[PDB]
Amino acid sequence: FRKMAFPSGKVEGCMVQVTCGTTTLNGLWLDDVVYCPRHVICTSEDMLNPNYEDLLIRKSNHNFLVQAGNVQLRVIGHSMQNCVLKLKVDTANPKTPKYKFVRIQPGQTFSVLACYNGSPSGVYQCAMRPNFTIKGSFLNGSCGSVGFNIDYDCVSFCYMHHMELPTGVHAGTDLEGNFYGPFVDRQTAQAAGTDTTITVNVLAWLYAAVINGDRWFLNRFTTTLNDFNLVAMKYNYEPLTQDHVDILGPLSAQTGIAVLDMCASLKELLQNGMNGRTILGSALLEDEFTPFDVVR
Amino acid sequence: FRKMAFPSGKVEGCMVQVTCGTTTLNGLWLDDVVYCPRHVICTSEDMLNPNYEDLLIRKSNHNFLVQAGNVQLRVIGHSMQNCVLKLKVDTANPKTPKYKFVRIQPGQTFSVLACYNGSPSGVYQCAMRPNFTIKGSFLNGSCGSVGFNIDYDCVSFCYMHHMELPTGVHAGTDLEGNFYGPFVDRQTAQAAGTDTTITVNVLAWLYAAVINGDRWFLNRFTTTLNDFNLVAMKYNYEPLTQDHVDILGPLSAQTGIAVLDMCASLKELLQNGMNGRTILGSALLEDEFTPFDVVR
Ligand SMILES: COc1cccc2[nH]c(C(=O)N[C@@H](CC(C)C)C(=O)N[C@@H](C[C@@H]3CCNC3=O)C(=O)COP(=O)(O)O)cc12
Repeated sequence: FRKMAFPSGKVEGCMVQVTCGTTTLNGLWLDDVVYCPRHVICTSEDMLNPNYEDLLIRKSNHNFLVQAGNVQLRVIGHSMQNCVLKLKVDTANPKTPKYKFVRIQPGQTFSVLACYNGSPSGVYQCAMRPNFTIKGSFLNGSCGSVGFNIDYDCVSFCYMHHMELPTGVHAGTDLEGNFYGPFVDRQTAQAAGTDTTITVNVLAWLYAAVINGDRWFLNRFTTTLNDFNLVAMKYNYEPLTQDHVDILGPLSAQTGIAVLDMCASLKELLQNGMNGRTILGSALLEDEFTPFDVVR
Repeated sequence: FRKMAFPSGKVEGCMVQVTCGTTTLNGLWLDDVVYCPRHVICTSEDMLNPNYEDLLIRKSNHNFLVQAGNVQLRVIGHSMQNCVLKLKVDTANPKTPKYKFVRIQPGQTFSVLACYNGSPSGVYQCAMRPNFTIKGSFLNGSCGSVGFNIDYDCVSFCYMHHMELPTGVHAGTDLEGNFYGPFVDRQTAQAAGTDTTITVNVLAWLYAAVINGDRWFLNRFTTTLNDFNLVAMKYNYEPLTQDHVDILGPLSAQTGIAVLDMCASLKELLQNGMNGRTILGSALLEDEFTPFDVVR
């Protein structure tokens, strides 16, 4: 069982480079608009406590340079929406896929196309953590890289990268410029809340282990949603809801293991440990596969 | 630190569907040739003891249905090269990237674009194991899916998927149709030899931990090369050769840690485990990043 990313071709054709002064980062070119982090309009100085409204009002179109490969795109208008800059350009991107902008919830997964200087470098799969950060791999120059899901030819864009927190995790916005998590686009140290484990995803991953012939952690027992949530709190696991249980029904139907029976399995792994044994080749309980991810 | 795949768009534009009789799998359309596994020509029986020369001479060009999306491609010739069938078609692929064919060695990494009926489904990064298998995720119609690296916009095709082994691992060929390892495109009692850890990759990843600000696993010991190998082989680690030591030279000079000093650390890590810690994001010693992967 491998973590898989979506094929990135539809998004690769949308990545451009945006430069404002000496600040450069990635942008998303869809039809005749380029989307990118508003903090591109900042110098290192403004970055400590910028006034974005003021910094933008004194910019004109000629302050933005947009490069799609070896072609300059002429900016003919500019606008801000929340923390995202919108540069209207000369030309419609002829490679624009069918797409929509969506906001995801913690525990959901998506693919990230990591880009540098407007050039796609790699793709990886990740999950939005309960504390709204991303455990990603982003270096300097990665801002404006996007996250996405694909459903039958339609790209659902859900994330644009803005910043790295001191603990090495990552923070960003949706494509309408709304931050995930209690973070602001400023050059300051900001700490994420204590992260927790995505319980419904661990259960999904145990179903995939059963589906793949690993059965040793199964037992005869059941637990209650109430008493599982008690052990959940103790080990910093997200509380399990009746909504989660209904989501795992298709895997409970497919394998004959009721969710609270699987919770009994998970309760014992949390206390007793793995006995040194292994599940899907993992020493830790994996929590970045959703139920949907497993059934596919 | 994430295991990143290469952006897959340049390969997505080459994936097609090949049907001969009742068997369908994936093909790779480059210029005016479609490459696919030769067992596309096998019927239900066939697979136990196929005589590919005799099965192929009975075929006409029109027995091969090739579909690139909704477009049917006209086959105008065919031949067999080792274990891959090469279908000459009417039309050069307009989306053909710069490419080459390479044969890789155990320990090398690459990306796989998993495909079903010629449509890309997911992309993941992996390594050729020392026993010449792949720990992949391949469902029923994934034969003909390919593995690749991308360097300076040139796609190096190194792997084509042919078989699944009873352990759940995968076997295939280079793009000249020669199998990796001792396997055959025949449904016999073949299993992979015992698998081992790629030692030079573990050491690269430890050097990557030092560069990302981790030093907790270092110690004050060194080791001779032979003593290191005598110990590591007791944990099913591949022997470390003088070539592997030379290869880690640049990472040694950068971090200031001599290669045999890192070997002493690895000996201690194998003896002790992690003691509830993680090195990058793993409670496991990771062996699917190369010295080349780490430098970037
Ligand atoms: C006091 O300050 C701090 C203290 C402690 C931790 C801190 N972290 C950040 C931060 O993350 N700052 C944003 C910019 C602000 C305006 C939101 C940033 O730097 N984002 C990067 C990607 C980053 C770079 C490395 N890995 C990434 O993910 C871009 O891509 C654009 O910047 P570049 O033009 O590439 O340098 C500031 C800070």
